[PDB]
Amino acid sequence: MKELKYDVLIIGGGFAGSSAAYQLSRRGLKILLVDSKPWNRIGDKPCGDAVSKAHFDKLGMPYPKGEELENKINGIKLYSPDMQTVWTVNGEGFELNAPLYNQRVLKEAQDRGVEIWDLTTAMKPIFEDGYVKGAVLFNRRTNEELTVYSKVVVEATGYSRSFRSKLPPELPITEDLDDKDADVAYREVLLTKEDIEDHDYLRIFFDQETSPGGYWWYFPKGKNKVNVGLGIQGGMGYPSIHEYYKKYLDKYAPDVDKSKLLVKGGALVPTRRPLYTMAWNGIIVIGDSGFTVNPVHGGGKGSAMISGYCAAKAILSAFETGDFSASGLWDMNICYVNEYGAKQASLDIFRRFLQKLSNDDINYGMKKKIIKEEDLLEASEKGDLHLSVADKAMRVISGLGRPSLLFKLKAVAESMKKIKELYLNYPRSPSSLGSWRREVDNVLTEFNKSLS
Ligand SMILES: Cc1cc2c(cc1C)N(C[C@H](O)[C@H](O)[C@H](O)COP(=O)(O)OP(=O)(O)OC[C@H]1O[C@@H](n3cnc4c(N)ncnc43)[C@H](O)[C@@H]1O)c1[nH]c(=O)[nH]c(=O)c1N2
Repeated sequence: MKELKYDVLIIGGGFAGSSAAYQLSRRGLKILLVDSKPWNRIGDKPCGDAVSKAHFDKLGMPYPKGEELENKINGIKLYSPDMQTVWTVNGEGFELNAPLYNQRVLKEAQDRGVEIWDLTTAMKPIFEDGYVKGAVLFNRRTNEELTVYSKVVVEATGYSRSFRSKLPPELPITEDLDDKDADVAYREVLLTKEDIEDHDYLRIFFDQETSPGGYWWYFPKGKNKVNVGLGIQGGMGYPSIHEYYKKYLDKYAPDVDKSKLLVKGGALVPTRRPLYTMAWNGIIVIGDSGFTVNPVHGGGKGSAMISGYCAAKAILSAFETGDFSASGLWDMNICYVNEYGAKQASLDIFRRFLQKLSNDDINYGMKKKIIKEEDLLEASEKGDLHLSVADKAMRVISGLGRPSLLFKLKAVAESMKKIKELYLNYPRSPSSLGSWRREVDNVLTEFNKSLS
């Protein structure tokens, strides 16, 4: 067959893949990006389309303008199980036309020198001499089966992880996803009969009965258009998520017009720490495939762009030394952990706590205000549950007369602090990965026992 040689091969054109191609362009590298979907359908994976504005500023990513921005978000309303307590969290964000913005990032990168092939599926990985040296692509637009050699393969195939799962199991980069370390989510976009009250505010509904292990959401894309859905923890035995959706839709969205359904669908969402290593010999993994999603609120489009940013930095550093080994691309792990990875690991522990709280615990926790707004987003933006804040919350929990998991809040905050420092002390060399990984597991396996 035909053989082509590129510097970098990016597999997947979503938020992770496109951001990687954007940050890498115009810097002396021959780059190729592929995606199984047609160009007009790239990035149409079922999503809440809600991304913080801060992610666009930090990474130097272009703001979503025009049709790419459906609605401006100024805050989030958090609802208690009994609907009696409603917390208000402020912060600027964007309700996106995800495919429209994702395609502009691609098009701009294409104008900067990056070659893009749509309707192209990475089938077989090229693994020779213990290194990832490219992939066998199938462009069904031209019905060609091309063999593309590359120094570094960027894996951004989404949650499906279709490429890196075909690599040898001896590679640490082939770490799989445990069923309980992920959530299944489903969403629909409908038009509303009445105008949406506070359409600049996202609504998030907490309920372990209507959405066990996750939550319901109500994301206005306009004055009369809303993204409504839910998410539940997988590997627990729960019935189909569509049953939960169909049963409790009217409770969280009675104003929707069910005859004006625009889109519908769902997908798997990783809710854990990132891959222990997101880079190995001739390969970097980013996005859902590298488990980049915030374990608490399930937002992984912002962190995907972060992983792509760190992928670009690591690759440029690799070519700067002529080293495409794991030790050469190791800045990918260092960059991402400091940027978002260390936060994930901490929230990974906090997630396991929140998923095991009853509705009575959540109702009590919100009404009695165990934590204020000043400390809440301080936890979901930095991953830090300060020991001073945990003490102030425990003094409130001490006024509870019934047995509850809430009484272990201080122990949780200490475990989060421990695993936080453990991730900030990420192994400098791949030779220390094995030892560090087993230490992390010991923290997690111990914490899982402490919740019983
Ligand atoms: C229902 C629901 C709701 C939400 C969310 C998820 C879900 C399922 N998320 C998470 C968010 O959708 C997700 O984490 C990001 O899109 C991750 O970006 P990726 O590009 O890695 O994924 P994505 O899945 O978009 O990337 C995969 C891409 O690669 C392509 N591909 C796959 N295999 C391939 C192969 N072998 N060869 C070539 N191409 C291949 C696919 O076709 C696709 O285009 C979210 N996030 C957030 O921050 N805010 C939110 O509000 C939500 N809400």
